[PDB]
Amino acid sequence: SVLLLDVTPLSLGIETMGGVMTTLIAKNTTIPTKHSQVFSMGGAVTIHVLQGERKRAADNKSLGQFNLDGINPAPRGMPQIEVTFDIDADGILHVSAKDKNSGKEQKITIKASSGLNEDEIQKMVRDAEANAEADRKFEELVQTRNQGDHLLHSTRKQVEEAGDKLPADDKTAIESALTALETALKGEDKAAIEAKMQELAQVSQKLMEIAQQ
Repeated sequence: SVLLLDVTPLSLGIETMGGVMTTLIAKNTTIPTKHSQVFSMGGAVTIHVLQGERKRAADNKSLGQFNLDGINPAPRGMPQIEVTFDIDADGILHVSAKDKNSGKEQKITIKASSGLNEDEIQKMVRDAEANAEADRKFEELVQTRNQGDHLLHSTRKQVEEAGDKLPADDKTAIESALTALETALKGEDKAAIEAKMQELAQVSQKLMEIAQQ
């Protein structure tokens, strides 16, 4: 037999740190559907809803945005922002974000008029194909930078919490390694960032022990 199915024409997701589009609902997903993912917080909780197949947020269609105000980082630095995308039978997309630490929640109903039209959808698919390698390289460097940035700031935090408990020779080694990582993060060499991350870890075993205590 033959039939008409209702599926999403393009991936749907949110902007994440570094200007990346992170997908919540894959392209060509059957509706109604419902997907959620928990995110770590990195400053202001802004939920910027995106439609498209590109890895750069700026290259996708903005469907709307909202803030989740007055949120404090969860204990032990655990991921706390639960984002839910729900598409009903009528094809209406609803996006919500909840702070699992306070219970604070905000939601938006996306307007159909915010989405790309048929011709724009075809162009989007073509543009994603034509720039697949560049998009991958972009995302991979952002991912690596976000990892290294997190290690950089986390380690600096542990150094302060350790205080005089951290021996002078360890402190000197860690400080030098932090500077090397910071420098690598400003560059575009992913392997160099990974190397400097590992070198910092290697001089952090006493730091790890103190934090564990």
